[PDB]
Amino acid sequence: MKITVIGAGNVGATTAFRLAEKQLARELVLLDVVEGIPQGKALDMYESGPVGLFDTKVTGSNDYADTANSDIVVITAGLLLSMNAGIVREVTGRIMEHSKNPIIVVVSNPLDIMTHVAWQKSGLPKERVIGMAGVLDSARFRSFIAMELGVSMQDVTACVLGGHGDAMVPVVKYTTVAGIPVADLISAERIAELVERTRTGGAEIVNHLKQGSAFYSPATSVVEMVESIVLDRKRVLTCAVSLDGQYGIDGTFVGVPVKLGKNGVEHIYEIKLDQSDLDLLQKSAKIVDENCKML
Amino acid sequence: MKITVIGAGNVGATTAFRLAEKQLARELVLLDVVEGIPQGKALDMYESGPVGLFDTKVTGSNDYADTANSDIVVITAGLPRKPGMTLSMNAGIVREVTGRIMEHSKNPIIVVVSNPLDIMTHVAWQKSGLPKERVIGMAGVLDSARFRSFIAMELGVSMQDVTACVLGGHGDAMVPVVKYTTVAGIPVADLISAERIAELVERTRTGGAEIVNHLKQGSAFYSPATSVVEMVESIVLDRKRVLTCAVSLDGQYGIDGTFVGVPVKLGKNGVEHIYEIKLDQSDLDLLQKSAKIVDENCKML
Amino acid sequence: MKITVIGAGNVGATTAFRLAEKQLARELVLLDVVEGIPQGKALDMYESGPVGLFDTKVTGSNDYADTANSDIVVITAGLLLSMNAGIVREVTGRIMEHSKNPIIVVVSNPLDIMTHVAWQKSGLPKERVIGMAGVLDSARFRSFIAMELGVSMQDVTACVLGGHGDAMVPVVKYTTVAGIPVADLISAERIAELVERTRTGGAEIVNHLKQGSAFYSPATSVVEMVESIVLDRKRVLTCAVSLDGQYGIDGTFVGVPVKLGKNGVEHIYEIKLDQSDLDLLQKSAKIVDENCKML
Amino acid sequence: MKITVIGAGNVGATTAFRLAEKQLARELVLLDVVEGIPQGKALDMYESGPVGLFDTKVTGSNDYADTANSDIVVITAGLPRKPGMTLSMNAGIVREVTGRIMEHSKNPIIVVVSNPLDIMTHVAWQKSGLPKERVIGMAGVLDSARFRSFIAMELGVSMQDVTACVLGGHGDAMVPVVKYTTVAGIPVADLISAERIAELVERTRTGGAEIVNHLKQGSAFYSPATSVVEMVESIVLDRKRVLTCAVSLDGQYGIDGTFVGVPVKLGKNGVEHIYEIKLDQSDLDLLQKSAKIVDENCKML
Ligand SMILES: NC(=O)c1ccc[n+]([C@@H]2O[C@H](COP(=O)([O-])OP(=O)(O)OC[C@H]3O[C@@H](n4cnc5c(N)ncnc54)[C@H](O)[C@@H]3O)[C@@H](O)[C@H]2O)c1
Ligand SMILES: NC(=O)c1ccc[n+]([C@@H]2O[C@H](COP(=O)([O-])OP(=O)(O)OC[C@H]3O[C@@H](n4cnc5c(N)ncnc54)[C@H](O)[C@@H]3O)[C@@H](O)[C@H]2O)c1
Ligand SMILES: NC(=O)c1ccc[n+]([C@@H]2O[C@H](COP(=O)([O-])OP(=O)(O)OC[C@H]3O[C@@H](n4cnc5c(N)ncnc54)[C@H](O)[C@@H]3O)[C@@H](O)[C@H]2O)c1
Ligand SMILES: NC(=O)c1ccc[n+]([C@@H]2O[C@H](COP(=O)([O-])OP(=O)(O)OC[C@H]3O[C@@H](n4cnc5c(N)ncnc54)[C@H](O)[C@@H]3O)[C@@H](O)[C@H]2O)c1
Repeated sequence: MKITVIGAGNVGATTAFRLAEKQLARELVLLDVVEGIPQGKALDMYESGPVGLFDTKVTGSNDYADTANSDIVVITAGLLLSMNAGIVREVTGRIMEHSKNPIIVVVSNPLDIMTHVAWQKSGLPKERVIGMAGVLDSARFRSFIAMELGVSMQDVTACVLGGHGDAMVPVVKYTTVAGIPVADLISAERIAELVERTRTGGAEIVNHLKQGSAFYSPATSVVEMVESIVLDRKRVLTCAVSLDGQYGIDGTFVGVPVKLGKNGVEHIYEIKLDQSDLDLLQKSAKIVDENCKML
Repeated sequence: MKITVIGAGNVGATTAFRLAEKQLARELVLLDVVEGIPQGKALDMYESGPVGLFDTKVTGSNDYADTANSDIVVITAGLPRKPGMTLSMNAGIVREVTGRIMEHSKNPIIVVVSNPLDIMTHVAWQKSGLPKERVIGMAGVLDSARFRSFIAMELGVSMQDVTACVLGGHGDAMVPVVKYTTVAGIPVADLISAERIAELVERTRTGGAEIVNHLKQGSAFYSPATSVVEMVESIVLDRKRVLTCAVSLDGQYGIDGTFVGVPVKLGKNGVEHIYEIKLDQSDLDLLQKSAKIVDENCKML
Repeated sequence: MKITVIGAGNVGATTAFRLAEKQLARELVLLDVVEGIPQGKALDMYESGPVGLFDTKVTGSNDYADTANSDIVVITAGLLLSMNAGIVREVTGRIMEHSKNPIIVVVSNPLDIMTHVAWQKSGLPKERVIGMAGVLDSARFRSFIAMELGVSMQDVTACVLGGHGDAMVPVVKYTTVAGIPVADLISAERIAELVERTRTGGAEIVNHLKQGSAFYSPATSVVEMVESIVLDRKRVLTCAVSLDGQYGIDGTFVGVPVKLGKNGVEHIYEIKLDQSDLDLLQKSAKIVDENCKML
Repeated sequence: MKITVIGAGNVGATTAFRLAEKQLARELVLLDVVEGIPQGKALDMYESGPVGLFDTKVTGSNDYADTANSDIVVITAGLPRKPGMTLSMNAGIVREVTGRIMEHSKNPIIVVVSNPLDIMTHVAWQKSGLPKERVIGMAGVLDSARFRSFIAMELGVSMQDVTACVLGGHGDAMVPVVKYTTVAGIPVADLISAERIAELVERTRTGGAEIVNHLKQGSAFYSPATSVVEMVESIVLDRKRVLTCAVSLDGQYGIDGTFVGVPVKLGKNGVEHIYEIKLDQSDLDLLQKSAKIVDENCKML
């Protein structure tokens, strides 16, 4: 098992470190454009092995040749829509030169589009390319409900399809505390607020740090997904994937419940959404598929 | 944090070992009536510390003075069962044990595991003289675990993403709420036929017996030990987790005094909140019938 | 990764469970001769998955056909020397019918001989077959030193070659607390005692339980070894392996420091022992190689 | 168990996150001088709890009253360094911080991380007014970690099996004892040429600078955070671990009063024992020279 995390900033570095200590890979390559930074961070991570008790071979590089034969590739490269799309497209192209069949997990925003960009570029089947967002939105939502109710975050479940912001589709219907519907524990008034805080959760962090975005939750989320693939856990998580009919959408990437296994997306769940939500999901997908045209 | 586990059998020991490795306690005492067994299992466990990387001081004893001033006590003392069985004996055991520990620990949190659970928990609570918040029994978590593992098998999904609501107690007293059973929030009724769900609900119902018939000379202990610890960890780490445990109600679900398996918030103060969820008439009905049967025996004792 | 643990008694069951929760395998097969027991224990373990958060597919069986294509096989079968040798030889033969190239880790006593029996039977190269004992003896010794000094067991190191009992070769020279020689922390008087307690450590447990042997420490030890192989950790642990010259011994299995990787024994370390110890190791190996003749 | 971490930077935050996930504390406070950063990093961390499965209450603050009654305090406040550097400033920072926390916590265990370590630890201890057992600094563990990772690379063995003894402090004050450096007990001198060992001893010596030159805008934090936590975990779980930490000697190694990096037994009472190992004249010599230099500055302050 050889994993490559493109991008050595907070997100990709926090991600690689977690992936290193969890030992989900024998070889882990942290690659970035800036000289030095990737090499120093990967070394700092490696020298952590004797105390954290992991033996993952973590190396930082600038040469894609060091990412040859990677099984999984995490793309966190980013710095507009036309710019990043180019960054993502180029990166995908460079890795596809040294790896003929990996699973690509995208973490760049706009997620859905960036994921599409990468996919259509790699030439890999829609099963081998996915994006991360739902796990993260779900996580923020779950933590808000926890703070509200004074319960453990492990017992809170939150079904969140779609993308970030106005494109987010939180299914309050499939959201619970130990199976007990949130609707029976929290007023709709407050639930509406917690749903709002979730839509603008990334920004809430940014408004705090001023510089850059959030990276702990985002990194932890990406790993949960990678872990499922590596350990063939068959976990069901809301990821961005290319639909092929479900939800009355075809071709365009959307955030829907999926089963992640050694072969990536092993199943797309078409849950029962009510018109409202099902509409927002289709509009949002139209807007997205729109942009994927210019590109 | 000192944790005492009465009973060095399959459940008690497996539980103790798990507690040791997880390092939830600084001092872990494994006491039993039969001499030798707790000491040997305790040593075998401790000698595991260098490879499992934990330093919990696990001590096996036959003397209750060693349990003095405990924060949490796990009671697993009692005879299991053979293929063909289904309280007179354990009632006395559990009571003797409880009164025995209370001499050395005046304010612990007791977690009862001994069967018949609901009733054995009442016996301990009754004998301890501790407020009902400090005494609870383990059952729901295990029942839920089995239901989840089955659904996972059926759908081929991770057991982590399956949620199962199960209240009441074991056997016909088991009230599994398919309504609050899901796969990543998605209702199981939307993924598995009702006909097949009832069977899985059946397997769950007779889950313990399925293990007993296989083992033939005893019952299950791995899942039971894992479940007990999930509960203790919540208390130790004050995680405020919501788990189905056997506790003494005070009106919720239309039941008073008797111990029932309901969703509760578990913290360092024990039962910090009892959740009275929404159940249809048929479920409240069973839950209350069961509750009366249990309430029957308890008084008969 | 598919692992099979032969023997469903305390040792093999405690082992399989630990292997299940650590997720070192996708498929884990617990096989035994007695009907029912393996099926019940493996099920009890599996139903533990939702609370212990692992998804290892653990199944109990009586049909070796269910152990087909196993990568690693842990043999804990046992119930005299001629008896067990037959048990081990038969088991090895049955698995070799459904798996052409696994790594075999033996846990039956007498270890060295039982390991040889299995090896010469499987027909596999000496790299694919090893036995467990040193890790366990080291572990008991390490814990005694810890109890004596009032320090953590993680920081105690103990080099132990040879086998159990009189065949045990504890190198007090290579035994330390954070690198600090035990000889500088504990009197030779007491060290002699702690070394004695180690030689008879298995029996100390048995004298307590009356029925059967110890199984927690023995199981934890076996896993450490298996973990190293599965995760290609390249750990250095004293295991029983077929030497090929080192220590002035050839062919006969001995407990020596080795590097365990995805290919099993990747290196045998010939440390510098003083005559005394080096002698006890050769005598012990002669006695062993003696018995491996009758068989 | 309440743990305060002063400094929400790369080391402070990475450390806090690790502490949160490991659940070693119920309440974890991340305080900094710059407003916003600790709050944001704290939230980002907490929002990680549902996927990382931990419930530690991580709160980011700018107010010291939030650190009140802390059991353990980790000081990482201070300016790092850029390629080309090697105390005047941090001395004031560390002292201000220490006197600030002591107003709200009257008996914590302070773990200093701010450079120059040996000296910054003296500054805190001096200002806290706490017995020398309650104040220690982190350095040895990190130095040892780097040496181990190098040997592992060189021999192709697990880093878990490599043991490295390193005393003193960073730089020329670093006293790595090749004599007590091994691979599964086997002396490294028996596995690696002396010539190559000295180089690895060199890399270790300038390890931090190697990271600094790569990063260019800051220093290392992953290994440093991992090392600090290894120490805190020992205290929290009273594991009595033996780690090389910077502490105030009282004669051992022929050094009095000054802080030196020596092997110590770490428990809930802090430094529970200082180990005076056997060193040859040359090593005792450096250790003492370094110690005097450090003892020099401290008084100059
Ligand atoms: N999926 C989500 O919901 C989510 C959450 C958080 C952040 N993000 C996004 O993830 C990205 C990384 O966030 P961060 O906080 O780690 O940022 P960052 O700026 O610290 O790190 C990104 C790193 O990528 C490098 N980079 C840029 N272009 C590159 C290229 N072509 N090849 C290789 N490296 C390149 C930069 O130089 C930089 O060091 C951002 O685009 C951000 O918007 C997404
Ligand atoms: N709540 C559940 O879901 C659940 C699951 C499994 C087992 N159980 C119950 O837990 C109990 C233990 O199961 P087990 O498999 O560990 O059994 P076991 O027979 O292996 O062990 C029970 C131990 O209790 C000891 N014991 C008996 N009387 C005692 C007394 N007065 N004081 C101290 N120790 C005493 C025995 O000597 C024995 O070692 C049984 O009552 C069983 O039915 C409940
Ligand atoms: N390596 C060590 O240092 C070490 C430590 C402890 C125990 N051991 C040895 O390990 C073995 C297991 O110990 P245990 O405590 O688990 O014992 P146990 O008797 O509880 O379990 C062994 C199981 O193997 C089964 N068995 C016997 N022959 C078999 C065959 N041909 N095929 C399949 N299953 C068979 C039995 O029926 C039994 O259920 C013993 O031989 C013991 O002496 C070695
Ligand atoms: N002991 C070791 O082995 C070791 C390893 C790495 C770093 N360090 C040292 O640790 C310190 C922090 O390193 P870093 O990488 O986290 O740096 P950093 O610059 O990322 O973070 C330091 C944080 O301290 C805060 N700060 C400054 N003055 C403060 C005051 N008076 N009160 C409260 N907060 C204040 C800053 O605002 C900043 O967020 C440095 O002094 C560095 O040299 C020691």
